[PDB]
Amino acid sequence: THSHGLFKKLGIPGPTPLPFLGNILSYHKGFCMFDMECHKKYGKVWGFYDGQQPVLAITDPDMIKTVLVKECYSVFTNRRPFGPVGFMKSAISIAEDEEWKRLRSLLSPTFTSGKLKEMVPIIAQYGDVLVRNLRREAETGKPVTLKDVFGAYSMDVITSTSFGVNIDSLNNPQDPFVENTKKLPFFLSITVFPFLIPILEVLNICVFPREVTNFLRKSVKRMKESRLVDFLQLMIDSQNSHKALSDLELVAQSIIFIFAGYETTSSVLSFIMYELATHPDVQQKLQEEIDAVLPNKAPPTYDTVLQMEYLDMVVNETLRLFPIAMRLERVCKKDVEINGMFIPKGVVVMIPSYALHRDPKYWTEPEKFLPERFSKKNKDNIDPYIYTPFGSGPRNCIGMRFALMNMKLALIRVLQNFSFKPCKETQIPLKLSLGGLLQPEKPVVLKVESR
Ligand code: HEM
Ligand SMILES: CC(C)(C)OC(=O)N[C@H](CN[C@H](Cc1ccccc1)C(=O)NCc1cccnc1)Cc1ccccc1
Repeated sequence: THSHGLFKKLGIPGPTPLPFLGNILSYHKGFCMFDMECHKKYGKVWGFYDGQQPVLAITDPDMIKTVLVKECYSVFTNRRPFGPVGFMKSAISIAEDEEWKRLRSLLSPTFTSGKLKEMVPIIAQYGDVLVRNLRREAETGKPVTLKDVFGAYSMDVITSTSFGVNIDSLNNPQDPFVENTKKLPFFLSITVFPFLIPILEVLNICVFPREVTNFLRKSVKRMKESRLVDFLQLMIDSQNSHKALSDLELVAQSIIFIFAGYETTSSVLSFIMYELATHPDVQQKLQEEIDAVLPNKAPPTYDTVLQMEYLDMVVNETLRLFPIAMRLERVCKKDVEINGMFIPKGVVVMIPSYALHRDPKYWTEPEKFLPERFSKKNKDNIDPYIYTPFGSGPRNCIGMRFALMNMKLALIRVLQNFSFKPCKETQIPLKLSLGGLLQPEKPVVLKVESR
């Protein structure tokens, strides 16, 4: 401090920072709107200050491939530290440098195409629970709240795919497991006072409600010492060139997988049905493709799901409009030059996916939901360093292939059985949380009718 001079020195444009806040007052309309403005105001690069912390935004595809891929192990290894985390410092999304490189290795074979193929029968069963739970609301010509029935499904898939537990969390009861995973303004006060993190690190306040973490540390070792197909097993099978996964490190990845697979898989299926509700020709065209591949509502399989090319298109286009990570970020750990531009040590480099996904300069009619931009005809003209819903490089979304599968096995089973109609209480056009998450302002609600 006052570091507020640093992009004025390097000759890089940007909104002027108020002392101690940087430009965080500019986050009132949301991260996403701030980015699209600074994109149009300033060009290919710009910078702003979260409190005292310099963030340099980059939009050049080569410069992005340099950062995410070429210069990753060397310069851009870690993301921006947030806290207090406590024992979750050992989670993979959060660890740094060699403790991350190690965790990546030990957890990479779990996410293989081969491992995921053996998960398909387990992920199939809870699509059925999803249909009956949906039917009891479809036979009752009353509108349905999507994040609930999709959250109950998203939840049903995680506990089973990561620990073996088997519930119908929607109805089936206060089963000992549904409630600690329930408790999945403070995170703004970190940005002006990041010097208060180590304060909170010595005070063992956990952003993870300390209790939940106490429930699963013991619940993991209950399962650990009972058995002695799922994530906890493929992890336990690994700890039998790197020191092996400890017992609290394993609990912490189990947690990272529960966070990951829950409100992401749930919120995306929301955004996709909304798109499918308010665009009923795409709904029918997909319903057709599903019935040609799986006649008579034939149960989907691994291979049949990678077969549906329109299903992939609807998914990708929905994610282009709703890249639920909004931004990608890496901390620059050395003085470096990349594609002819100096970036000093400590800067946080940021890629505004949601800006790029909705940039007219690459996307014709970007606000329109148009799945044909991913036709095998047109899918080739898409710069993979513009469309980046799962990141890129060695730090990208490790769960990429599984989420895509899990979400697609949800849609197939549901669009075989129901058609989805707008209700008078549907928010149209849907509006994004002015807040800090990519979710709908008003929850997505729609009419469900049985085919
Ligand atoms: C629609 C679903 C999902 C989307 C869009 C998504 C997206 C992302 C993105 C953008 C990143 C950051 C990539 C980067 O930093 O360049 C990420 C990281 C990560 N994701 Fe996903 N994710 C999804 C679901 C999941 C699921 C189901 C898991 C299951 C375990 C998962 C596990 C992770 C982990 C562990 C990381 C941190 C990677 C690391 O630090 O090495 N994600 N995800
Ligand atoms: C803005 C601040 C700093 C306050 O929120 C974050 O801490 N960040 C987000 C979520 N963090 C979680 C871990 C987490 C989340 C909330 C509370 C406590 C612990 C993560 O790592 N979940 C794996 C996962 C997530 C989403 C897609 N796929 C996999 C978003 C994010 C983006 C990219 C990678 C990781 C996380």
